[PDB]
Amino acid sequence: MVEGAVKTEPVDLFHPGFLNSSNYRIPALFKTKEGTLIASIDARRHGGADAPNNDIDTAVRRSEDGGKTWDEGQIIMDYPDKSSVIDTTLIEDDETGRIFLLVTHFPSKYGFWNAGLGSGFKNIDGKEYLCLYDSSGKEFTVRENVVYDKDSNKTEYTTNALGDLFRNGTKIDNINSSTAPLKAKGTSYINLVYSDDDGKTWSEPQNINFQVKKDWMKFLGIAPGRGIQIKNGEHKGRIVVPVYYTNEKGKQSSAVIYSDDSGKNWTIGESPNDNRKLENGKIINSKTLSDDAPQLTECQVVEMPNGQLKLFMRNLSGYLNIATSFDGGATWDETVEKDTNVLEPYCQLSVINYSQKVDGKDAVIFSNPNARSRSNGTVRIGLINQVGTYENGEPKYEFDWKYNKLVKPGYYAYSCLTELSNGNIGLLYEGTPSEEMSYIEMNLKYLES
Ligand SMILES: O=C(CO)N[C@H]1[C@H]([C@H](O)[C@H](O)CO)O[C@@](O)(C(=O)O)C[C@@H]1O
Ligand SMILES: [Ca+2]
Ligand SMILES: [Ca+2]
Repeated sequence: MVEGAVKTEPVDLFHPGFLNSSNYRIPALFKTKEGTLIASIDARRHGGADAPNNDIDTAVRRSEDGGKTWDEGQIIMDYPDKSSVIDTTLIEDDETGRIFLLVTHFPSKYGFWNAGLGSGFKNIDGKEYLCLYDSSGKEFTVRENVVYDKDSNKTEYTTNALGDLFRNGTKIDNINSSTAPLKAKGTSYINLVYSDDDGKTWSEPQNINFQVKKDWMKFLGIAPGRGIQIKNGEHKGRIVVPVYYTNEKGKQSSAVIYSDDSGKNWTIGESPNDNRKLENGKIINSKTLSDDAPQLTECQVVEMPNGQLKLFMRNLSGYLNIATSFDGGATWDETVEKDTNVLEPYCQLSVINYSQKVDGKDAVIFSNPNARSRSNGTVRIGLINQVGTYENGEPKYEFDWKYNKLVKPGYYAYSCLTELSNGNIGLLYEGTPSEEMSYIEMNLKYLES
C-alpha cells in the first residue's frame, strides 16, 4: 500500500454466535445525518437458506465513532414459527431526522418462489384491510386491528402490528405462524420501521403492501442495501427505495417505491421494463414479461447532478444494466443501457453518490463481484460525464469507471457502501456465504492506487 492509503483489516461485524444467530446474510450500511453508522442484516437462525427454509430476524448494530467500534446489536423484527423478514434497506429523511428500515416479510411457509398474487389486502368501502383466512377458506378482514367476518360482523379476534392474534384480549397465536386459526395470505409483504433517536430504538412494523403491491404482482420485495433522498430538482425530498417484483409468470422486474411526505405514504413507480425498448426494438412490459432474458431484479439508485435518477440493476446479461428516470422514479426512459466495462454475475450490487469531486468530476462509488461468479470483490469510482442530450432535451449521463480496486480476493457476494464523515468509504460485504459479514474502511488514496 502507498503511504497514507487506508484499507482496514476486515472486522467480522456479524458472525455465527452474534446475537445467538448461527448465520447472517444481506448487508445494509448507512451513515445518518448525525454521523452514526447503522448496519443491518438478516440474522438467519437455521442456516443460510432463504425463506421459506429458515426463520430469519432483522438485526442492527450502530457505531458512533465512524465505524471504529460497534454496539452489542439488537434484533428489531422477529416473527414466529418460520415467518421471516429478509432483505433490509436503510434511508433517512434529512428534514425530520427519521431513519427508515424496510424489509420483505413472509408468513410461515412462503418465500420468493411460492408467493401468492396481490397485496393480501381487500378494499371495504374505500379502505384497504388485511385479509385473514380460516381453515375452511372463509375470508375475514382486519379493521383497526379488529377482525370482522365476511358479513362485517365483529368477531372475538383482534391483532397487533406484529401479527399476534388475540381471542377476547388473550394471545392465542400469530397470523403469520403455521398453526393460527386465522392466517394472513401467503405472499410477500413490504414492512417499514423507523427510528427518531438515531437508530437506538425502532417502531413496530407497518405493512405498506396496500399502497405499493399491485393485484398482478406475485413477489414484491425490497432490493437490499440502501435508498436515497433526492437532493436536487423538482422532486427534492422524495425518499426513494429500490424494489423488485415478479408477475404472474414469475418474471422479475425492478422498480422504486417512493414517498413525498416523509414516509407517511408510498407509491410504486413503473419498472424500467414497462414500455422498455429492447436492443432491436421489441417493446415489453413488466406485467406481460414472459422471457427470462430481459429480467431486471435487485437494484440500487443514485442521483445525477441535476436530479436525474440512475437505477443500477442485477440482470441476466452478464454485465451491469442502468436505467434512467427524468421524473423522480415514476417512469424510466425506454432504453436500458448495458455497461460492458462492469461484469455482473447475477448478484446484488451497491452504488452510492460520493460528496466530493474526483479529478474534476462528480462521482459515484460502486461495489460488486467483478467476475462471472461471486468472487473478485471490487470497489470502483465512476466519474459522471454528460454525453449530449436525449430527444426530450434532458442531459444524457454516462459513467467512466476510471478507478477499479480489488478489495476481496475469493468469495464476494452482496455488499453495501457508505460514505463516512471523514470522506472515506465504509463497506460491509458477504466475504463468506452466510457466516462472517466483513466491514472495512477504505480511503480514496487506496481506491485510486
Ligand atoms: O429470496 C429472496 C426474496 O424473498 N431474496 C434472496 C434473493 C432472491 O432469491 C433472488 O433475488 C430471486 O431471483 O437472492 C438471494 O437468494 C441470492 O441470490 O443470493 C439472496 C436474497 O435474500
Ligand atoms: Ca423469528
Ligand atoms: Ca418506460
